[PDB]
Amino acid sequence: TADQMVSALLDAEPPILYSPFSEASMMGLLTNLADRELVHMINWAKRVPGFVDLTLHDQVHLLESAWLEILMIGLVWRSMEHPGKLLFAPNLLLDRNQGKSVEGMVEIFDMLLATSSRFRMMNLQGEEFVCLKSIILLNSGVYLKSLEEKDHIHRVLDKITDTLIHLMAKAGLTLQQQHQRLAQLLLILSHIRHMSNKGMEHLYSMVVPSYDLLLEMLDAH
Amino acid sequence: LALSLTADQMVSALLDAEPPILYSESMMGLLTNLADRELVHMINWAKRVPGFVDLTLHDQVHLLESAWLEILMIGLVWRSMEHPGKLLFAPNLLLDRNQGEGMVEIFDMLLATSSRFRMMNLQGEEFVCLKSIILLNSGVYTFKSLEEKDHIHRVLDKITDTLIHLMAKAGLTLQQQHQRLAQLLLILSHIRHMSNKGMEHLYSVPSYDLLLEML
Ligand SMILES: O=C(c1ccccc1)N1[C@H](c2ccc(OCCN3CCCCC3)cc2)c2ccc(O)cc2CC12CC2
Ligand SMILES: O=C(c1ccccc1)N1[C@H](c2ccc(OCCN3CCCCC3)cc2)c2ccc(O)cc2CC12CC2
Repeated sequence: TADQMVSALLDAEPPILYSPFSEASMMGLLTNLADRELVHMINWAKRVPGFVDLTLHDQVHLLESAWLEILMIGLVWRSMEHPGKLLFAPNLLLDRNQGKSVEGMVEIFDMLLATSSRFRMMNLQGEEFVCLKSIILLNSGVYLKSLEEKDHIHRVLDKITDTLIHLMAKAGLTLQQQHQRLAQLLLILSHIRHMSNKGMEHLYSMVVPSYDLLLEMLDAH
Repeated sequence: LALSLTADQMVSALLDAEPPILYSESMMGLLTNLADRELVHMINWAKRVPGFVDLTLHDQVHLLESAWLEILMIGLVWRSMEHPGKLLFAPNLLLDRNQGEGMVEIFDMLLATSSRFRMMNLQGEEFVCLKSIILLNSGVYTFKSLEEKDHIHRVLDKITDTLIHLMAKAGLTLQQQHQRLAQLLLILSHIRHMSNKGMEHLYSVPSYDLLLEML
């Protein structure tokens, strides 16, 4: 049910990781941190309900599409209550002037600040965050076995929608406010997809976990 | 002022605002020429979206800069819906996957979005609602300024109520309503992905002044 869905997602949540400050080592610090987050992200995805029911190959493809989005929404969430700053790590808090070093970095940095500000204006809750995060993992790459795979992903996404509505109903929101907030939340995902693509372009101008690399982390013994 | 229309009145204003289907006049000169001609009718459609002209001209242009490729794509996806395996760019330009460097990637994504619309039985009054959400939402995060974004979010909220009212009219349960709403808005995230990849593939853009003058 929605309550067991929330609890599983709240319990599957990964930990917050840590990184004279040097501007030149910034991209080094940020790369090392994201490489370590990827490991815990693999563990988190395996505990999202319905994810491991999928074949190993579609699990990789799903993670291949969403990994940057997921890193970004977690960054936006960690930065939600520090206006104007991104909290990459508790010991790595940056403002937009520190992003001016790399070319094309401050544009993505401003889009992440607008999203964190948008979460603030919405007063996003942690139970809603883990729901959106899980939706990113299942929806970003979903567009005979593949018919069965896709129908299962959409059934799980259906359960998460009902979970979102249930948290909104438990919060006392009206039925009209429930539809409106759900729409407001899922519309932010289009912008997160947008940032991930701009960030993907920015990473190639200097990088992506390979299929063979993601499969090793997913395929356990 | 425009936030006073009923859900039925909102549907009718969007249905009456739909642009015409244009015709094609080297396969890529025709796609560019087609897209340039569709852009003018898109501006006139955007002006008839309830609440759009209530924004300043500066913010109207910014919304159109962000959403124009998405709106052309969802319109193409809508036209190709009844044509499996092919995209209907124009009634005299019906292309297949084999007619498509970097083009078959985007072509496949459009074909998959069209097929997703088909098995969802996307309706016309639902489609016109999804197109107005793209126009208002695609640029609201990259902008008095706060009054404008409050207005955009108010109108976006009315379309949500409009979409839910259409699903309720059709006999869907409340649970089926939330699930269909979520399903449709999750496809917008993919259209945005195609527009991004399309923009990179085109780079491999209408100016502010041009959009302003067509307005
Ligand atoms: O610096 C930036 C940034 C911020 C603002 C504007 C432009 C860029 N980023 C950081 C990052 C760094 C490298 C990386 O790719 C590394 C290669 N690759 C090699 C092995 C496989 C996986 C990684 C991905 C993300 C990072 C770190 C932690 C975090 O929580 C989130 C992010 C987000 C982000 C994308 C926005
Ligand atoms: O060909 C393609 C295509 C299709 C499949 C795979 C790859 C590419 N496209 C066509 C197009 C062409 C040029 C253009 O940009 C032209 C510059 N021009 C643009 C504004 C003003 C000045 C610059 C935009 C869109 C087009 C036409 C009509 C339509 O309904 C939809 C589309 C869709 C689309 C993006 C997918």
